[PDB]
Amino acid sequence: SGRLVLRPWIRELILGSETPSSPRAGQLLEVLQDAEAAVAGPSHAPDTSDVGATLLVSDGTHSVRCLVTREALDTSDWEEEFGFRGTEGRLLLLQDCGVHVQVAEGGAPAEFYLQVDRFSLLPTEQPRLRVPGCNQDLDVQKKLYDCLEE
Repeated sequence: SGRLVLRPWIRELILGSETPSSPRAGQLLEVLQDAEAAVAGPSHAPDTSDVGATLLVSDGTHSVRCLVTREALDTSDWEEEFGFRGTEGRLLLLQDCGVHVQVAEGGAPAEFYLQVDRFSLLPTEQPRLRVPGCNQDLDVQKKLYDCLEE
């Protein structure tokens, strides 16, 4: 019956000259930092509900680190348990995001990353394919260094 494919978008978005207008579908490769739900009231248990989620997201061609803002998380309505672990391989729609620059810090070189302010989780689950990071791309690398020089 054929298959419905998603267009790669990461490399083109970064190299493009404008902030994203339309939503972008991607696969969740890995949870680098999961999030905890905000629990009301004082408790000796640690509260980390002011930190977002950090995800590694693939578009079939490249991966990118995504910071899922606390704003995106708290407004969202969750079917299963709050947070992302257990959803590796699922399709993920980034409805509101932006390309940001992270300067070198704590041993890690500068890179482009995404900040996600609104997302939805699609039901589609799929095999996870090893894929180069978008920052390993020569054109991206060149633009990173242009960006840093400002």
